[PDB]
Amino acid sequence: AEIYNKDGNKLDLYGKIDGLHYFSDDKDVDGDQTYMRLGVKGETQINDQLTGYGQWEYNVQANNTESSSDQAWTRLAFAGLKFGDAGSFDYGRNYGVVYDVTSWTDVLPEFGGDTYGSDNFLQSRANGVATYRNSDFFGLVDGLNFALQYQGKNGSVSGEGATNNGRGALKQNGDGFGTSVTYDIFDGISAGFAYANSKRTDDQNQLLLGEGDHAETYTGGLKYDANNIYLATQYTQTYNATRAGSLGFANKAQNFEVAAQYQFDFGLRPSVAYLQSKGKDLNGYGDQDILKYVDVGATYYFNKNMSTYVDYKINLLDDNSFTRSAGISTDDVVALGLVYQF
Amino acid sequence: AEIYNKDGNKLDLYGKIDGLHYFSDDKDVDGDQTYMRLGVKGETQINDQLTGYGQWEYNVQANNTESSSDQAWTRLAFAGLKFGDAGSFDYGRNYGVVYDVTSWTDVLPEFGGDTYGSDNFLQSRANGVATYRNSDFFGLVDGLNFALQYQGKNGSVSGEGATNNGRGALKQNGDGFGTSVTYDIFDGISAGFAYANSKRTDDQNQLLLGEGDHAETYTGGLKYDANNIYLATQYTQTYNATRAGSLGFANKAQNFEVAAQYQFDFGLRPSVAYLQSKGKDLNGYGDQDILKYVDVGATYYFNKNMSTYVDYKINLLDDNSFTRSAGISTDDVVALGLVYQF
Amino acid sequence: AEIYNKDGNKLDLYGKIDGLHYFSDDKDVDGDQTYMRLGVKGETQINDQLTGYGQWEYNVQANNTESSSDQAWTRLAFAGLKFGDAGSFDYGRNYGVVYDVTSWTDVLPEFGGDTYGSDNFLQSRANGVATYRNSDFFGLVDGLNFALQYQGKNGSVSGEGATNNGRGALKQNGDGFGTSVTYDIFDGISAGFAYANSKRTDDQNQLLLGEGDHAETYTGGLKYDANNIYLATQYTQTYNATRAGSLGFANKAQNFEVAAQYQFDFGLRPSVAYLQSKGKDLNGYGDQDILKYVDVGATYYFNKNMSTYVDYKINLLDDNSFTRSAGISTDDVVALGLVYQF
Ligand SMILES: CCCCCCCCCCCC
Ligand SMILES: CCCCCCCCCCCC
Ligand SMILES: CCCCCCCCCCCC
Ligand SMILES: CCCCCCCCCCCC
Ligand SMILES: CCCCCCCCCCCC
Ligand SMILES: CCCCCCCCCCCC
Ligand SMILES: CCCCCCCCCCCC
Ligand SMILES: CCCCCCCCCCCC
Repeated sequence: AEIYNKDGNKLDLYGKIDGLHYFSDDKDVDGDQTYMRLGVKGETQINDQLTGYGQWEYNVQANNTESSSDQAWTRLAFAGLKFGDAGSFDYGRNYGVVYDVTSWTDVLPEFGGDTYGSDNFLQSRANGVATYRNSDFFGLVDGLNFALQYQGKNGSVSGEGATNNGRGALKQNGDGFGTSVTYDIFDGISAGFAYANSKRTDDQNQLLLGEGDHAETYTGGLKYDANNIYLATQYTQTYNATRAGSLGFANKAQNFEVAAQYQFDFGLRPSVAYLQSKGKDLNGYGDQDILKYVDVGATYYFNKNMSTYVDYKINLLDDNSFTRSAGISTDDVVALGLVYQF
Repeated sequence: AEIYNKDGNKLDLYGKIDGLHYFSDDKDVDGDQTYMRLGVKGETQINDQLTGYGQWEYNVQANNTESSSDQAWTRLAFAGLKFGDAGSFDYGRNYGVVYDVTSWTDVLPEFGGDTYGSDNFLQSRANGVATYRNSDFFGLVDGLNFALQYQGKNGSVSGEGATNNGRGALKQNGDGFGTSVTYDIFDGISAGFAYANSKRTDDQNQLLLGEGDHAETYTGGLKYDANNIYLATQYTQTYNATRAGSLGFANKAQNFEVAAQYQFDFGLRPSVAYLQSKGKDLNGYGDQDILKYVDVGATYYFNKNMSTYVDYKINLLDDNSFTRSAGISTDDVVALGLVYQF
Repeated sequence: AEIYNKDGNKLDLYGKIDGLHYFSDDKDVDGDQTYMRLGVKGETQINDQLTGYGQWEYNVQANNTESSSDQAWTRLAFAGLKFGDAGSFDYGRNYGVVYDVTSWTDVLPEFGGDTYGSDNFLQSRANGVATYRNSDFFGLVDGLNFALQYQGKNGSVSGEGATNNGRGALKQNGDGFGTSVTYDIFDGISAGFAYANSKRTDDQNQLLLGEGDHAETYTGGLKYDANNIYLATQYTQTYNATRAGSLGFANKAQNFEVAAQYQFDFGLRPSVAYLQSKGKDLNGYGDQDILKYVDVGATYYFNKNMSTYVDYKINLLDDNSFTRSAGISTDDVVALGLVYQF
């Protein structure tokens, strides 16, 4: 909601209040899930070419008691400059360039978008990331955009890995970089490829699974969007990058996602999708499946401010020594929600 | 404060900044008490009959250091639909229907409203609560309203009680339901009754006091409001529902509250009230008093945005083995405050 | 940004999003430093003479993971009344009157302002502080202002020191008071003096260094501001008030700060400053330096909403047994930032 516009400067106070409930045999996901988001977006005019911006986004959980702890966190926070034609530059806590392509399939009612995690190198939201983007290849080629980003090291809490912003091994990282490229081929058809590479840290190599100096990703995608039809698919291959439960990293893995949906003029929007993550050579566990399920659900829009939804996750995983040790869930889940947004 | 209204949608950013100070011989309540609340309220027009809404409210303490922890929590968070005549429906973190009646006496300057607590079954604010309300009995009877709500189970943090939203025994609960009914008899005279009942959990029965399968409440109230006079009283009887300090639950107890106040045209609003909670059969402690005091204070309004107040709690409890073991306070308290609200 | 003004009441929603990065050999300060501030300011008209106000300010860090803890805190929170001529009165979490003078030198791009800390008696931000201020000596003398404040005791977490708002020894305090006086001599020349005195607590005297019943400060300052020139200096002498690393308090110490800067009409604002804190009689460590460095940097303004900066701290301290035991840093630091504010 735009709440201020005057003298070259403008503001946006936005967010949502989601009433969620989960139904599952898995006791650590079953129950109330209500939460809420709050955010701010700014834009200031400097010249006829230069223009500054900034954005912050917060997540506040509302399913526990008034005495509970660690209930809220920050998802995004950054500042940048926009140069009209030559592109844009920003820095802070933001999305890794890999998401530029993998977001094409992150469009389910509740689930989905989980063959990666956050603070997982440059695959999703991350700390201290400098980003440069260019739009229609300067004004020349239409619909051809690309980006280049660098991320500094986020070490341990003490010892030598250490950096002021210390976290645990599964969320650490060394210096790295990545780039993406997308193109609008013709009518509602787009294609894209993105690559990333970064240094691993000492603590990471002293973990149960995974061994290497570098962490890498190669990802390509395709998408169709027109005439109330949405069709998208993504494929990505990783080397010492995707987490294997709580045990460590997969030496090599292959991820695949597919989504399809239709938009009825009267509000209903049914959806069907499928996804899986397969790991190879897991230090004595051989070849295992890390994630695998079929999702079926639908969402109803009252208007651009209110909606309801139902989502149904059908788990295809088999209970075994691996899933048990890694802490990976194998049960089904059903979500039901009511949400208001401004 | 309404900060946005345009195209069928409207917003409210509200709250307050309270400068509080407590004077007491009880060392764990004596001292600075400054805090602040922030909230948001929305409303979107859908049809000539349908209309969606949402509300969030946060509490942020300001009496400790910039390095202290667990200083802020969420009080309310929910979304609903309003059907014009047929009523309304909402879900999330909200008030239990019992408060529909007991709030009649929760009108003191600082103290009062404490024969119950929060996250105490359906007596005050609680997690994951679905609520349906109907206004003038459809349009037919004027001033006759009622409500019906259901609350899902909020288990332990692990083991089998467990649910994703795990908390400790004194704040757990099983599936339950409750209803309330209020009626405007004539000139500034209202009456109301509310009943609730819910399942208890394993962990709750392994506590020092209290034993049972169900937790129940029966509450009735009366109120007079007109000609600058305010008179209200509430009576409620519980079974395995009211907490007995930190030891467990009272097998049966009786709660009573009375408040009276006058509003001078020039701003001053003096107040006098009295309340007590009496417990029966406390597993070897017999019959004891759980709470008991007389309150006298007054508040001054500069306008609808600023005010000052003083409150004086006169504790009638006697120091003994019970109050000592349960952790119940027996000293007096004096509050003094300055508050600004928007 | 003023987002509401109507019917005698007005609101301000303000803040900033700062993209920061530190470069240092000191591993506990090196790395990402991104954070963000959010605040609210209100003002309500009561009479032709009376007028109420309120302010809150929050700090939210954005350089760690979505699972990290203790990432946000409250800096200010208070309410007051303004009496037109006779002055003003407010209470809550606010600045100590000593800052009225020492702020004259707290104007560096990133560093500086550190010969004191927060929750350090009445030298910076503190809990439960009642403040009275008077402007032009009632309307009589122009540019001559003064203030008088009292701060209640902030004890320990338990035992007898205890108060509801319990914190650790280095941040405790007893009852105290302080006053300041400033005067505008002539053209862009001001001078000021401020004094404070408060009782120490038991826990504070059982610390490794420092011994006394009272904590005191005597501070005087001078400033020149005109024709794009800024010149300021501050001197203050303490008795059992300035912290000596993590070991305790200095029995007596002397602090000195100097800053100088020039404002080019086209946006650039270079700056040079120097500061040091010298401690005397440190229970067997003799006379030591507690802080000492030279700072050189500059900031560029795109407009009243966007800016960039670089800051360079040149540490003059020598590595020794003292600095090592107290936990005092001896390396250099370089900051680089991009910031948007509203
Ligand atoms: C058997 C019908 C029961 C009807 C109960 C109506 C409750 C109205 C309460 C009015 C209190 C003054
Ligand atoms: C006009 C006064 C109406 C008060 C209603 C009292 C109802 C008492 C019900 C007792 C049920 C046990
Ligand atoms: C549904 C209406 C029930 C009316 C019961 C009135 C009981 C009043 C008791 C007041 C106790 C302080
Ligand atoms: C006009 C007030 C009528 C009060 C009626 C009271 C009915 C019995 C209430 C019993 C409460 C324990
Ligand atoms: C005219 C005032 C009527 C007040 C009624 C109080 C009812 C108290 C009920 C106590 C039941 C044990
Ligand atoms: C208007 C005030 C009504 C007061 C009714 C007295 C009820 C006393 C209840 C005592 C419960 C043990
Ligand atoms: C409604 C307020 C009445 C206050 C009367 C106080 C009487 C104190 C009696 C104490 C008995 C233990
Ligand atoms: C206006 C006078 C109201 C009197 C109400 C008396 C209630 C006293 C309660 C004492 C319980 C022991």
